[PDB]
Amino acid sequence: VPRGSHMPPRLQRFPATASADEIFAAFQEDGCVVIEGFISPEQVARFSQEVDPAMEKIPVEVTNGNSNDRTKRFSKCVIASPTFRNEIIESDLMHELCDRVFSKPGEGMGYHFNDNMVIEVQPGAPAQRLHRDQELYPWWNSMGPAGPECLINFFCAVTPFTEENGATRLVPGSHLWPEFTQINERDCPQFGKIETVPAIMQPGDCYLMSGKVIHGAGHNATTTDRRRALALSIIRRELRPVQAFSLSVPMKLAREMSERSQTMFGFRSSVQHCDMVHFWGNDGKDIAHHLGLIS
Amino acid sequence: LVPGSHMPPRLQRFPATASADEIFAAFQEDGCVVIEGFISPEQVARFSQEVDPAMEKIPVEVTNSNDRTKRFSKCVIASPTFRNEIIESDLMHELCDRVFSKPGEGMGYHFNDNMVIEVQPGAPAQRLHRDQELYPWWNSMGPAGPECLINFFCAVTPFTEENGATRLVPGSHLWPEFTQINERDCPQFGKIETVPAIMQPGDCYLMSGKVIHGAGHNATTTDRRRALALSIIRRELRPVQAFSLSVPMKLAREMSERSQTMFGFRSSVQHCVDMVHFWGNDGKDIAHHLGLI
Ligand SMILES: C=C1[C@@]2(C)C[C@H]3[C@]4(C)CC[C@@H](O)C(C)(C)[C@H]4CC[C@]3(C)[C@]1(C(=O)OC)C(=O)[C@@](C)(O)C2=O
Ligand SMILES: C=C1[C@@]2(C)C[C@H]3[C@]4(C)CC[C@@H](O)C(C)(C)[C@H]4CC[C@]3(C)[C@]1(C(=O)OC)C(=O)[C@@](C)(O)C2=O
Ligand SMILES: O=C(O)CCC(=O)C(=O)O
Ligand SMILES: O=C(O)CCC(=O)C(=O)O
Ligand SMILES: [Fe+3]
Ligand SMILES: [Fe+3]
Repeated sequence: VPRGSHMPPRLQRFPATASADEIFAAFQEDGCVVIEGFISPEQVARFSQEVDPAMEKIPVEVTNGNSNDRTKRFSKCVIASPTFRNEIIESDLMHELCDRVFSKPGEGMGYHFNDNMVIEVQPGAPAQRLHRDQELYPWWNSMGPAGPECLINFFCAVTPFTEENGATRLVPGSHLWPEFTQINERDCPQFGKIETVPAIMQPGDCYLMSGKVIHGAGHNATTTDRRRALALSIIRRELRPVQAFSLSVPMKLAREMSERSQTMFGFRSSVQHCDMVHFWGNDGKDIAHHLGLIS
Repeated sequence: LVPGSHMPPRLQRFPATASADEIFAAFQEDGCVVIEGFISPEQVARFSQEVDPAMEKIPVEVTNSNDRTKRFSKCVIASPTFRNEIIESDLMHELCDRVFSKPGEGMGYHFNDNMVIEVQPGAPAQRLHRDQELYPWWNSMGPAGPECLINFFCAVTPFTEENGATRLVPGSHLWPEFTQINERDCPQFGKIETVPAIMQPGDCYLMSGKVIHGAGHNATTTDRRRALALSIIRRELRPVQAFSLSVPMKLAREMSERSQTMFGFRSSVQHCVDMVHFWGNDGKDIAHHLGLI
């Protein structure tokens, strides 16, 4: 920023080799932070090829205002992609960051997966409605910035992110506004005056975003760029996933998963303390016994 | 009644033939209400007999809210009366919708648990607690918070003050600050007047996640005090039981669609301009992949 200019909201950046407490401090202060090279170079390539057939079989709606107008969405990444199920979801850093946002000492893994979405904003797609992802859990806004974190997003780029192909518009620091509202002219005072920043990103980068950060896919201005992303939506264990992964992901794949990844997809329980109780358990036991996964 | 005797809080009681609006009005005022005859005596007695082998095989722990209390949750597997008729209580669904379901979204609730709770002779009293402490952030929203959880807590065997009927605190869903009930955080600690849910078999009380309560002390030598807790949460919250993974598909196929939704064999659509199936499969109902039409 040239001297005397207005400084736009800060969007720090870290290489995927940086410390967890470091990237977390940026997450805490600004609600978001980029992690360049979150997934390896060829890894993202091997992922993008693997889901390209499934993407290719998704028609595009040309409608209207909603978040599906010229935007393809696809969630069966575990089924359709070995690289994702074998490599990406086993990022030690990802878990290291989920432990800081969600887990409490002695209570095990405090988080699990909400969704695994590939989102490909088609050329000419209108800008997505501005929103907090925690609107998925409607009461959460009511708790304001003091509320605990329900949701974080590792929002990784598949094809590159530019200002023109509709990369995500971020509003850093909107996690600390004093009243969390929906973002429209009737409910949001600051509507029309919201300073957004685009998340310019190369394939394999990601931004870790809080469910409190206002954001949205921008308008894709191009004519050939299908702007593709991979969203790793991770929630606290007490919240329900939008994807019923433990009913769609075949048991064969769950047997190949780690313990922690079995916990992420609901093939394994976790114990909550208050008295104690396995959430998503089976009459006082881990659901994994009944599924043939303890041995 | 009593003789200038201090009068205890009133737990309102309605027969199961009362209008769901009259029971919901009581529930809103007090946070709890008794539904007499929520289940028929014939239904209760078949249920109790159908789970009873499973109850006998459960070792009593003697030493914590599991102290001399049996807790059994495979009600759907062990009991046809449960899955074929207790689950199909229309008054239960009337009341659940009035609490949880939003306009134009389908069912906004599902099952958290189906727990048989048999308080043994001599079992000590349970700590005072709100059931929404299961979702730890919920107390922070206070009494203006939305409902997260309700309990249809049914007497399977009689509930008496001696054998440990639940102690309830009506209107504790309206206190300005929702706190955990200990000496550090709860200013009223020790000073809280509870009342027991005196119930006959098949009766039940409907209770908010926001009401303070605990199982009473079982001061008898003979009464094993058996209850059935139908714990119902809203659709965005995680169940304590993984029913869709343990309940067999053969039993899912025989369920009504609203029962399939209760146990996670079927999705429900939430609206935010946008629409998403909660607990879905790549934009489609999970009931498709499961073969439930
Ligand atoms: C761990 C416990 C938790 C936190 C949650 C409950 C809870 C899921 C709360 C909601 C209810 O609708 C119902 C009946 C389904 C219970 C069953 C018993 C447990 C699982 C619990 C327990 O089993 O304690 C050894 C408790 O007794 C208790 C009361 O103290 C708790 O509040
Ligand atoms: C219905 C929608 C909901 C309500 C919820 C999200 C949500 C599950 C929220 C949490 C995120 O981590 C992520 C990326 C996984 C998305 C995926 C897209 C949808 C499912 C949604 C959508 O697909 O719109 C027809 C939207 O785009 C949106 C933003 O507008 C919504 O708020
Ligand atoms: O497509 C994008 O860039 C953002 C996706 C998103 O924010 C959502 O669907 O919740
Ligand atoms: O068994 C009772 O009467 C009380 C049980 C209860 O409130 C609980 O475990 O949450
Ligand atoms: Fe979003
Ligand atoms: Fe309770």
